[PDB]
Order: sequence, then C-alpha cells, then structure tokens
Amino acid sequence: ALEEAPWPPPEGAFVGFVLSRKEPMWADLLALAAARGGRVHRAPEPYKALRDLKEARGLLAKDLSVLALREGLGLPPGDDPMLLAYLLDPSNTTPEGVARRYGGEWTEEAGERAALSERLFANLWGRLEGEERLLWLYREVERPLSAVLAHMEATGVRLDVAYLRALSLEVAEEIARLEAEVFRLAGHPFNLNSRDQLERVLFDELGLPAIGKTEKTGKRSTSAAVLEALREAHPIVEKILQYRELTKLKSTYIDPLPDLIHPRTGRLHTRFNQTATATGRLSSSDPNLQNIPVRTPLGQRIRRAFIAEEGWLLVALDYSQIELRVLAHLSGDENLIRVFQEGRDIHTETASWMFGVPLMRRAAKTINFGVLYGMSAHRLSQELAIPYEEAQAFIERYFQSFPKVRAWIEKTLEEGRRRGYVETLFGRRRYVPDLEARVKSVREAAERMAFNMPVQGTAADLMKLAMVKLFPRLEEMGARMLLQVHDELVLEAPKERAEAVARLAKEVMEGVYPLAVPLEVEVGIGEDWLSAKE
DNA sequence: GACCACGGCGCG
DNA sequence: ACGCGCCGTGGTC
Ligand SMILES: Nc1nc2c(ncn2[C@H]2CC[C@@H](COP(=O)(O)OP(=O)(O)OP(=O)(O)O)O2)c(=O)[nH]1
Repeated sequence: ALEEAPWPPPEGAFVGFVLSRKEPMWADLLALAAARGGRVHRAPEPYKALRDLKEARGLLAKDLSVLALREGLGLPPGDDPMLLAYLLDPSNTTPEGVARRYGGEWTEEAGERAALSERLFANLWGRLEGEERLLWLYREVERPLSAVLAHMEATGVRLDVAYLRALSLEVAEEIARLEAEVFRLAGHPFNLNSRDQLERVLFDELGLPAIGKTEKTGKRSTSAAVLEALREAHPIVEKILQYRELTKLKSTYIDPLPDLIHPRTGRLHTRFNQTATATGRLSSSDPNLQNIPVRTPLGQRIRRAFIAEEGWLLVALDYSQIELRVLAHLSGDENLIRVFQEGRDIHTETASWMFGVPLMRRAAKTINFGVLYGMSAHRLSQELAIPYEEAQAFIERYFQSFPKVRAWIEKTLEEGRRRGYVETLFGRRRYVPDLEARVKSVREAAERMAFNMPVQGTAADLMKLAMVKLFPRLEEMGARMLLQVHDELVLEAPKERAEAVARLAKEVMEGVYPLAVPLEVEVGIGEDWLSAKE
C-alpha cells in the first residue's frame, strides 16, 4: 500500500479491479491494480495490463478470471480472502461485510481494493491457522473449485432461441384465454398479477374461505397451497393456478432467457457464487440456471431449449438420494445403511407401513424428503392429502424404524448449543446461535436450520470435491463442464467421446469419497437437457 | 432510473 | 408449526 509504484507488479501480488457491473461476462474492466511488498501498482490501461498477471489472487478472484477467459487469456484464480472468510463463518458472503469485519473498507478504487486484498488476506489467513480441517477445505476444494467454476461461467450453455421465441407466442395466447375466463367468473377485469387485487376478489367478492395469512403483513394468502385446498370450492381457482404456472414460467424463463445470449460466445452464461449460501452449497445468478423448470409439462418444454453444441452431446449426471445417504453415514443407522448396502430402494423399503416390497409408497418418498427439513404433521398431511393424525402416526413409525437418526439429530443439536455451531462431515461449520432462544418458534426454527446444515452441507462438499477431481479429467478428453445443480452435473462432450465421458464422470462421482454407504449416480446422454435425462 | 419489501414460486 | 434467486406488485427516492 501507500507507495505508488509503476506497473507491472512483482509476481504474486494481490489484484484489485473495478467492473462496470457485477457480471464478469458482461462487465467492462474499468480499473486494474496490484499490491505487494507494501506497494500499489495501478495499470495505465486495464485490459492491456491483464496480460501481465500470471494468476488472479484477491477479493473476487474468480470473477476477474472469468473476464480474463472471456478475452482469450488463460488467467487462473488463486487465493481469495472471501473464500477464507466464508470458511470461518458462512455468513461472510460480501466484501462489504468481510472488509469491515477484518480490518478494511470495500471501495470503488482498484488500488485500495488491491491493498484491502493484501491486508485482508494476511489477517484472515492467520485466523485459519490451527484450523486443519478448514485449511484442508480451502486448499483441496474451495481454492481449486474457484478455477473450475471460472471455466464453467466462461463456457456458458447453448440455448435454442428461436424455439423459445415461438414458445412465447403460444403461451401468450393460452395466458390470454385463462385471463378472459377468470375475468368472466370474477364478473370484471382486474390485475390478475396483483395478489392484493386477487385477494379482494377471491375472499370478499366471493364466498371463498381465507385459509391462511401472509407472514409479514398478515394479508389473506393466495399462495398455491391455499388455492389447492380451494380447487373444488370454485372453478375460478383452478384457472388461477393454471394462470400462475404459465405467467411464472413465461416472465421468469421463456422471455428473459433469449435476451441473455452473449454476442461473442452465442451462449448463455450464469454466475456460480461461491460465498453465497449458509450451508456450503453453490448458488447461481444472472441468470439463475439452478432453477430451470422441469416438474411440469410446460417446464419440460422450456428445458428442451438447453441443447448441446452441434457435433456435441449433453451428459447429465445425478446423485441419487445423496442427502439421505449422507444421513445414513452421519447418523450410523444400521437399518438405513443396510438399505443402501443392499442397493434396495429406500422409498419402497422404508415403505414399511406394513411390508413391501409396495402399495402406499411415495408417501415415504415425501417423508424421506421431509425428515431432512424437520417438517411436522401439518406440512405432511397437507402435501400427502390425508388426516392430520393419519400423518403424525406416520412420522413416528419412521423414528422407530430408524432410531439412530433421532439420536444424531439430538446429538448435533446438543453439540450446536455447546460450541455455538454445527459442521459437515468435512468440518465446514455454520454458526447458529438461536439454538438457545427463549421463544420456542424461534428456537425450533434455529434447530431445523441447525441439523439440516450438516446434511445439506456435506452433500455440497461431496459434489464440490467431485467437480474439482472431475474437471482435469474432462479437459484431457476435450470435454467441458457446463452446469451444476446441487446434486447433479451437466457436461458437454464430443459425440465420439460422449459415452466415454459419461462412464468416467459417473465413476469419478460415485467414488469421490467412500462412505458407510455407496454413492449412486444416474447418467444420461442427449441433444438437450431434458432428453439427457431418463 | 434505482433500490425496497413482500408474496409467491422455480429448483435441489 | 431446509437452502437459494427472480418475478411483478406496490412503494419510495
Ligand atoms: N432436496 C429436494 N429435492 C427435491 C424435492 N422435491 C423434488 N426434488 C427433486 C430432487 C431429486 C428428485 C427426486 O429424486 P428421488 O430421490 O425421489 O429419486 P427418483 O429417481 O425420483 O425416485 P422415484 O422416481 O422413485 O421418486 O426430485 C425437495 O423437496 N427437496
């Protein structure tokens, strides 16, 4: 810092850069700087100076690296103080917060940013000393991962624009039809997009019972859950739910996506955020490609839009019940571990209401998804369509079949209260203080956040590690990693190597880290994201 | 134009 | 009575 010294910087310096916007793929490089040995180096011309650097180290290294790859420059990201802070406390998600917290100030000048990166790393890195397990995550997962992610953000994914443009016109017509029908029943036109106007119409201008109310402002809710219960109580309801689906997918996916194709690449680029979640998961944004619809017919039509480059094929890899398996391993429950040991499908195997294996099943498929979150009979009976206590009775059979689960939940909650945090299999930790709150609702909310983190975070660790190990193997085969959706990966491979890439990636993922239970991966190849599954 | 809270909903 | 990001609305600055 302080002493201004001419560019270029000495090797191994901390970089501070300024972008016109957050998205590195769309951002103009306004300023570039570096700091080292107590010196500040401000580049005369940012874009040119980019060539000098050998690797990116400093706050938000990956982003600068992404922009570098955009310009043909092979500039890999390295140390990033944000990554260290994220490992100390996953609540450290922003440079504004991190700086303020560890001896600095997040500015709009590259030099002060570069200097902030230098001292911020010194301090933070010191706080990580002794934390063997965290250091291991930083070196063996986080740091290397930042590079893999940088290459995914720069590669982007191919989108069938004309297809979506056409789908938009068809959906527009169907929306108009539902709009006219709803207005007819309402006896008058209003903003069907306005849940406020909808509330008045539904519960006041109609004999419709208000089931629940909104959290913050306490209005009569018009959530899908509420409307579901009223689907028979009125024709207009079903038409409103259908209107909801269409408008949701049209305004969020169908319309905005085509307009996001990058001019240089001709592909769709998302940002994979590394210090965003409280559990250790990745997040996707601008645009979010981890929530592309798939569960409904209309959603699946949208998913077909994501296609492979010509001469290429999409390879889709999904872990199967990875969080359940993580639980089986974390808890040590034999009667569960031995369900994945025998390769026996849990949902039907845990369909032990009587004996499989084989009738009421899928009621367990929702119990298994449900135990991870700590859902009670209410969310259960409602989503399963059964009496309130024809749901409670269920949940208790579960803890009797799998006692070691309850024991683990109990275990970690106790651990959490004591030291103030919980952790994953690899020692990634999340601080959750409200475990000692005197208000039950608040405390029981903290508890759910608390015992879910180790499970969801461990699965995140496994996927991350699997990506770090899988990446180099893909480069050697001229294949590329496109997207990650928490428990699934999407690769793009040349048709010829497609099947080879598929088999390899599968094994890299199944053996990423052996547990007291085998990890199972489903693999699919196709010209589009949808067909690449099944 | 920007950013906001909110209700709502897409995905794992 | 889990984890995210984005939409339109309604609203402010
Ligand atoms: N984490 C999470 N994932 C969900 C939820 N609802 C749906 N999904 C996604 C995750 C994977 C997929 C369900 O995968 P399963 O583990 O049921 O495996 P499957 O192939 O669907 O088996 P089956 O067809 O027998 O249900 O749907 C949810 O509430 N939480």
